[PDB]
Amino acid sequence: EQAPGTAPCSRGSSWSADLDKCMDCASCRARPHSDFCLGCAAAPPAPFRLLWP
Repeated sequence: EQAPGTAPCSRGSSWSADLDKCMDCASCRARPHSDFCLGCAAAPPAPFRLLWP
């Protein structure tokens, strides 16, 4: 129960099937090791068509 953060899925966040549990996105900005990260990463949104980096 007690943990530095971890909220009950509120505003954004991402679900996790690996262990059936929700988890915010404030714990995967460098260390990719969680199912909930797959939902947050990969940029959910997208431009109109495409851009030229």
